[PDB]
Amino acid sequence: ATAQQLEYLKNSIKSIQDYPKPGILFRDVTSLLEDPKAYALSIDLLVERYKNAGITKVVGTEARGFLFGAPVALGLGVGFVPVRKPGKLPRETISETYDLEYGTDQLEIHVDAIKPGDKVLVVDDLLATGGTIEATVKLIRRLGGEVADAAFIINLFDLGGEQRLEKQGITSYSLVPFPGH
Amino acid sequence: TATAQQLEYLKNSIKSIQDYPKPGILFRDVTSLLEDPKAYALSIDLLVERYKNAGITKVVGTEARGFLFGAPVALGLGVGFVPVRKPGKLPRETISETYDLEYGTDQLEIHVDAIKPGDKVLVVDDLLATGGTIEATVKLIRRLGGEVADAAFIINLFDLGGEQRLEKQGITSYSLVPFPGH
Ligand SMILES: [Mg+2]
Repeated sequence: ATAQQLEYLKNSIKSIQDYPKPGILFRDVTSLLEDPKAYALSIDLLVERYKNAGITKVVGTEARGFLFGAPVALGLGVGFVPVRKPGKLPRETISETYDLEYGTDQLEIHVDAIKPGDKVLVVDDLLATGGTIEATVKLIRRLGGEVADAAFIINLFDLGGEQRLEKQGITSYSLVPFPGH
Repeated sequence: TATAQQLEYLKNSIKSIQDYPKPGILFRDVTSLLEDPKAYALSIDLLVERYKNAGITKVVGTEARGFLFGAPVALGLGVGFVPVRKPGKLPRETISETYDLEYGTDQLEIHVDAIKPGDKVLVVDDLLATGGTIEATVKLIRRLGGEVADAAFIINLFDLGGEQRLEKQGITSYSLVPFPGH
């Protein structure tokens, strides 16, 4: 990606001051979704980055993740595998629990969607704590899939998500870096 | 339009789960279509081709299946994508519409600035059942001044009356894979 393209993407994202609370800047990707060039550029750049990586499956967590993982899967010509909260996926699944501020939650994946030997690319809209991605990586590996890459539109470099994923052997690629918690 | 062979390939890419989520109903699982790169790409390409000359200016998809099918269609048409979401997810100003579910009601929201007078919208979703969420989505779009007369689906459970319900709103539904049953 060129300096000009990265600048275009950064400017396509709206930042909401003091939301959800004072001192925090909400990075709203819906403004990027609304803009034809910005959305297409974001997908095209991710596809270009992984076109020669031998990816056989793209995994995306519900829901905003779907907006980027699915188009990347189509661009790479590989199947898309959703990871969701319990109660949505209809076929056999395995689950992983992840931590939240005042509690925990779970993510599930179809057991038959990832086969031993698959090389997986995880795609999400924004990298913050990295908790959901950490759980997703564990799901993929429990099914024998290989995953060493995670791609994001936005990276909140202040929250330590990139380092957390590196502890799992994951290299993160992000298009737009933003500060703040 | 789609060839019989293409429609057949799409129909065969969808897994049917007997007696799920409860006995008597034959579920149609679109996730197996998502897993097949050929079926997924074909379905998106066909929807784009169907509406390429319809003057569409925005594609709306509800959380989260509508993301999976509506977003790629928006990209194929080269127009903006607008998400309709569950309550409290969208960060900017929104309007809401209530719709019925088996055990009650719920709401769908849309950003007020996402649709403007003059916009011609295409709604895309994975499956047409009762049509409740799409009916609510059409109301949201029109409250913002958008014009919507088209809804596209991967699957249409024609025995559930969704298509007729949407026709009462002036919506013409286009579906790739029709299936019988509840
Ligand atoms: Mg293609």
